[PDB]
Amino acid sequence: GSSGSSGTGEKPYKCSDCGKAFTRKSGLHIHQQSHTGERHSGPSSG
Ligand SMILES: [Zn+2]
Repeated sequence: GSSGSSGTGEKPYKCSDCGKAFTRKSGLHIHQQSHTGERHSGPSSG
């Protein structure tokens, strides 16, 4: 079967956007908040 028990590292979470492995579920969540990018329909540039 496929359960893991292979990856030595301790990053149970990986950003499926860029490719960054995080050890803490949060370390990633907070990182993702940045990916969302700052945009606002209009002349607003970031
Ligand atoms: Zn990312």
